[PDB]
Amino acid sequence: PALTKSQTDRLEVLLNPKDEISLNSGKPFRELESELLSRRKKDLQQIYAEERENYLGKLEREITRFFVDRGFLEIKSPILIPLEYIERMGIDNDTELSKQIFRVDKNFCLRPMLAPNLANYLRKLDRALPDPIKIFEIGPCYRKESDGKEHLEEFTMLNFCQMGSGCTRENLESIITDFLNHLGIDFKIVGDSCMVFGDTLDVMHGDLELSSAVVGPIPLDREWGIDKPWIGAGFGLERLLKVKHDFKNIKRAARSGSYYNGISTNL
Amino acid sequence: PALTKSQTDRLEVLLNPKDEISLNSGKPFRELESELLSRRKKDLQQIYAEERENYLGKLEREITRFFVDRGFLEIKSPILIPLEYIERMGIDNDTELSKQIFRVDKNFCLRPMLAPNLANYLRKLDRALPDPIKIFEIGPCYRKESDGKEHLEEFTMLNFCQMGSGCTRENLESIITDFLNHLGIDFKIVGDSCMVFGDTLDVMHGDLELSSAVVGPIPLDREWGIDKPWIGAGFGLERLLKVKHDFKNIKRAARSGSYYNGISTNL
Ligand SMILES: Nc1ncnc2c1ncn2[C@@H]1O[C@H](COP(=O)(O)OP(=O)(O)OP(=O)(O)O)[C@@H](O)[C@H]1O
Ligand SMILES: Nc1ncnc2c1ncn2[C@@H]1O[C@H](COP(=O)(O)OP(=O)(O)OP(=O)(O)O)[C@@H](O)[C@H]1O
Ligand SMILES: N[C@@H](CCCCNC(=O)OCc1ccc(C2(C(F)(F)F)N=N2)cc1)C(=O)O
Ligand SMILES: N[C@@H](CCCCNC(=O)OCc1ccc(C2(C(F)(F)F)N=N2)cc1)C(=O)O
Ligand SMILES: [K+]
Ligand SMILES: [K+]
Ligand SMILES: [K+]
Ligand SMILES: [K+]
Ligand SMILES: [Mg+2]
Ligand SMILES: [Mg+2]
Ligand SMILES: [Mg+2]
Ligand SMILES: [Mg+2]
Ligand SMILES: [Mg+2]
Ligand SMILES: [Mg+2]
Repeated sequence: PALTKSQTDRLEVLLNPKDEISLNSGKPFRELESELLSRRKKDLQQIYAEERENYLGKLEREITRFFVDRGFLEIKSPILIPLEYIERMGIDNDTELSKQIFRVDKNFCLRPMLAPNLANYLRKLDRALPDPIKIFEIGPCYRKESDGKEHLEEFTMLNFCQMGSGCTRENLESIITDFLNHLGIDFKIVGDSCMVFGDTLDVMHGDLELSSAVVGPIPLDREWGIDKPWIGAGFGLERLLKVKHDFKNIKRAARSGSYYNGISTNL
Repeated sequence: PALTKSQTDRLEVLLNPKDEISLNSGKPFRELESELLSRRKKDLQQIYAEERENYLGKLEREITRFFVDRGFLEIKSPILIPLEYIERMGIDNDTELSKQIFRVDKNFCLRPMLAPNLANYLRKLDRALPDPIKIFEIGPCYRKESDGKEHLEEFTMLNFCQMGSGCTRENLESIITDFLNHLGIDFKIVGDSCMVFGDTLDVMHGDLELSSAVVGPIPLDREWGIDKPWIGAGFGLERLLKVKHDFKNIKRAARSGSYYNGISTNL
């Protein structure tokens, strides 16, 4: 007998990349579902008995150690930000990226990226700290998105940046290379362009964009009081997890009540 | 000469608990400000040279290790949640706590607490994991608040909870005692009551409420599919930091562009 779309969808929820099971081999749905439920319960029990760390939390901690050890100051800045930051970032209020903003009340929004808060920290810290200024942040960011296998509306960004000396393309590429080598992720760099920053160095794993990176200065700097060379890159943590664990859909990696470390919680 | 309110406010921004300086000794504002600016620049330079970890991030990591090591599963659940969770939690839509909710779009809000997402995880995990189920989450929560020295609109909650065996008042108190002993924070337990959960065991450091804790079952359980004994407690991380560092105002501990590890970034 043949599987309905609802049945295939249920088996896909329970399937994991490490499995090799044919869903349409002719084996009945009831046996495929029971087999996968048993494998997933075993996987979750082993997590609970032996590791207990959340993939997103653990990856944030690993990345934090990497950057702290390399001289970058760990920032934790507001997630709920003034709506005025959007227009000030060059997100023209009828850009499709402008349509991606979650508004809160009348004058606030959920940050769609970490850059503006980090630009404010670079400016303020440069009055107190020796050259170069090196900072980074990891945390939640928010964008309205069309349904896709590589986009979440609530995701987790890493942005590291440096201002002052050493803010060259070669140093930016070297940091990205050291970082992704530390995580074991192969990549290439390709040129792209975006509305906020202009030309970017996009960090690609196959056709998947892991990061956009920028070498300043750029015209936007004046609007933020940035008056020195700078470099920076933003990475999505859920995309890194998707690569590391071979997930078919980024939802496996997200903050979710529906998956724990890529395992369905609907068991 | 005498200091204006604006001048005193500026010196208070630059003052730290470890200082002992009289602001109104007669020394001119210019010298008090220069002295404090020099101390704070030194403090920030030492952080940058030697530690580099954010107080909120570091405390989250320390708490995470404590609970993971004691058998609790680390959860990271959505911050942007359905507005329907508010009414379902017994937050009657004309309660003053209901007026504290940040709404997003028409059907979402920023979570004001971690409990609903954790209740969903307890229910789902109980179908797969052995008794007892032990989980915790640390992350941002959001409430509209009147200006006060102990409240932030964007704060960080820890909630740990357990369901099944061992869900007694004595075990809940023992976990709280082990936890606060680990952090070096003295406390007492006093009874209180709240609208969502009913009677609480409030964890007090002097007059400062560090946590509300609850021993279930409670009537709300049925609305969430919870059908076993449970215990749980919610703690504000910024309040823990305020105690640890003797901050006069909780803003020193918050996500902020205005303070880094309690040091003014306006230098
Ligand atoms: N909606 C999203 N969900 C998950 N990760 C995201 C999302 N948007 C951006 N990221 C991650 O943040 C990084 C930096 O953000 P950036 O603004 O460059 O994204 P982007 O160019 O809009 O990505 P895409 O072109 O894939 O939409 C991206 O390279 C990606 O890893
Ligand atoms: N606005 C806030 N800012 C900082 N921490 C908070 C805030 N609201 C709650 N917390 C922390 O979260 C814990 C659990 O939340 P709970 O709902 O019990 O707070 P609460 O009883 O409303 O606190 P309070 O009575 O001080 O307003 C509190 O004990 C406190 O440590
Ligand atoms: N999410 C991103 C990833 C690139 C990040 C690059 N920025 C960065 O690393 O932070 C340092 C920095 C410096 C200057 C600015 C800025 C402004 F505030 F306007 F944004 N121009 N002045 C901002 C951030 C993207 O959409 O490509
Ligand atoms: N912030 C809090 C701090 C007390 C937390 C206690 N809860 C907890 O630890 O999580 C476990 C849990 C179990 C059952 C429920 C629930 C519901 F979903 F409705 F909320 N009743 N079913 C919810 C959480 C407070 O305002 O007192
Ligand atoms: K496979
Ligand atoms: K690599
Ligand atoms: K003092
Ligand atoms: K104690
Ligand atoms: Mg995009
Ligand atoms: Mg892109
Ligand atoms: Mg990009
Ligand atoms: Mg309150
Ligand atoms: Mg209270
Ligand atoms: Mg309370």
